[PDB]
Amino acid sequence: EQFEGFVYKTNKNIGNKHDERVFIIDRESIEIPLSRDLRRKWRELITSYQEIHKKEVDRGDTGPSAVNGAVWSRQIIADESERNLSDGTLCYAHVKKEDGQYKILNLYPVMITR
RNA sequence: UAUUGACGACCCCGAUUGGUUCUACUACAAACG
Repeated sequence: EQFEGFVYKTNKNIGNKHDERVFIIDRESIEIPLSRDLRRKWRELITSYQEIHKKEVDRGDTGPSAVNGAVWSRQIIADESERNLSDGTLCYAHVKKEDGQYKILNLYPVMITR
């Protein structure tokens, strides 16, 4: 198939990780209102990612001590610009179907998330 | 469908009262037989 879209390149965050993912915008798409609730949740979650390892990042560790062959995930080393959910920022959305509608629970920077 | 694979310390003082109340001129020598 031929597709187009964007690449959600994070980094080699895990030792078994081989691939980045790219968002096949060429096809089906669904738009959902961005509430202020999801905005604060993102900022709080991304603050958590960036603050938790601040000591490890500042002392110059290239990746988390507990996972070998791996480097900081994009959201951790990214700036506070990442912490603000600005126009065209890429995400994973945690979603379910209810009342016949796609409810969105959270926005997450990675597949298996904090 | 649930796998990948182990490492790692943190806290270092925090909150508050920071003046309160009384004495603020008193007798005199000059006035007045």
